[PDB]
Amino acid sequence: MEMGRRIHLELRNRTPSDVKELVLDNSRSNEGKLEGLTDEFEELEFLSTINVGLTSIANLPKLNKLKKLELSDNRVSGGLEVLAEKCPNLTHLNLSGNKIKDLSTIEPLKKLENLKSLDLFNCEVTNLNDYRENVFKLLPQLTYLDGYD
Repeated sequence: MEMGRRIHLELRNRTPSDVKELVLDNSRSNEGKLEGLTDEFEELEFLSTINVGLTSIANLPKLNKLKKLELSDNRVSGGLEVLAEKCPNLTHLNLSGNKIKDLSTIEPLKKLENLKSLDLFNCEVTNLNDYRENVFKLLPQLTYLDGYD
């Protein structure tokens, strides 16, 4: 089923500004981009869009209260600078299973000042000699990476 309709189903007639949690796993993104998420979700704290065929997060809306973002099992490969811009208060980010290939692409996350916890399981960057040391060098504000420390 389609992400927009999924959003409508999940909401069950609550107005978007009342919602603190949204799970869209296994719905279909509009050809790889988020559909139907808008900046009216001003109270949204946890957003899950696992396995929705995402290619890009370029069209994330302003979500000032967003704390935990689940993007597991998609094909996102860049444009992570949007995160610091659109959801600055993020503390938990899951990018597992995505096409995150190197340090250069996760660098824009140093602007996420409150990032506490990051997952990159099964990502290609995970193959790096001293992968854990490099990521902690890069993002000195992080405490947890792939569940550990």
